[PDB]
Amino acid sequence: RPLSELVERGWAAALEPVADQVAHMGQFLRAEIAAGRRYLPAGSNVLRAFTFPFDNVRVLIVGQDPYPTPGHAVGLSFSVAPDVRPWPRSLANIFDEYTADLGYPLPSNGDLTPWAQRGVLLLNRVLTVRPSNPASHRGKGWEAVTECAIRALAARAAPLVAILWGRDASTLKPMLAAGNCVAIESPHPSPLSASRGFFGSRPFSRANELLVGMGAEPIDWRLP
Ligand SMILES: O=c1cc[nH]c(=O)[nH]1
Ligand SMILES: [Cl-]
Repeated sequence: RPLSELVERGWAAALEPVADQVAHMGQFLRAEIAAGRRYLPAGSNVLRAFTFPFDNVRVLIVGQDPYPTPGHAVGLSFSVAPDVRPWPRSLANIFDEYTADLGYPLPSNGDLTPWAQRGVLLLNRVLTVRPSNPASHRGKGWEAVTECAIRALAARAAPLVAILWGRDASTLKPMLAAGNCVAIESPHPSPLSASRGFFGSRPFSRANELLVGMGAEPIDWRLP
């Protein structure tokens, strides 16, 4: 099916170069299901980050791959449905850095939709995973799709801050080598990496300063 039926029109146009590759991922996922290998998030959420406008992205957050526990991943990186408790460990760590950085109260729930509505792209390098099996779809073809997405954002030459969480930061910095783009990296907020440099990294305020430096508006990070 055309990308216009799956994602927002700006993103469908941006992802043109990889439309074949998306179709290929569709076929891969169907074959996974036929083989009894379920994946997460749900099909209809795989491309959810791309359903918010391409032209409005001011901050890109890039994680690794989706939550591996059924019931967590929703297609916006790090987000969960509002009724999910406990929060997954990465999100609880995100939220503690949020309060330390911004001084806002702990959020009421784990739903990051407000960020997505305000120009934050909640991306993962790999857009699917098998239950209970982190990184199990690494190297299966998403990387070309997400590379196109990152490079197409950069190519707009609009103010853009990328927050790179975890191992793929190095790989990714060159994709953001363009005017009006800044990439900032840290270790990932996951259980055993967060205390190796995610905590104390102050990404929210930093992104805002960098945006304002460039003449852009800051993100209102405040969650209900
Ligand atoms: O979306 C998610 C969830 C956990 N870890 C990630 O890297 N991204
Ligand atoms: Cl986690």
